[PDB]
Amino acid sequence: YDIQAWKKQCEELLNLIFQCEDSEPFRQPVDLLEYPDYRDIIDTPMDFATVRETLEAGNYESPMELCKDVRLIFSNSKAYTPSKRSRIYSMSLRLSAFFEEHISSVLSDYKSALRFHKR
Ligand SMILES: O=C(c1cn[nH]c1)N1CCCC1
Repeated sequence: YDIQAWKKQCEELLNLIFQCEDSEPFRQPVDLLEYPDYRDIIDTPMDFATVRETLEAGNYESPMELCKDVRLIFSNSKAYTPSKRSRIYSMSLRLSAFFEEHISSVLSDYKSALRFHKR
């Protein structure tokens, strides 16, 4: 019932993501010189270094806020891809499945800790 445990769990999950080869296109903001039309399609850029920095700054209040920003990395890739068979989009789908499989227990444990506190 540790209300704060999600933070270290998210740091460790980000470490696993940074080791995945599939995260390489998403570690840093998209290079707007290589993709000059990026901001014509994407309203809010997001990347894993920004997520990690926001977490380490103490600027997430819950793992649900972190999960919203990670999910934005994946929805941006889906919106930007010129094809559902593109290399970088395919990497995003695998990485999203890995993220979702690992974040589920983090969210469940956090919500359980809040409920126990309210009890
Ligand atoms: O999400 C994409 C992308 C998706 N399909 N093709 C490119 N990018 C983020 C990193 C740079 C490109």
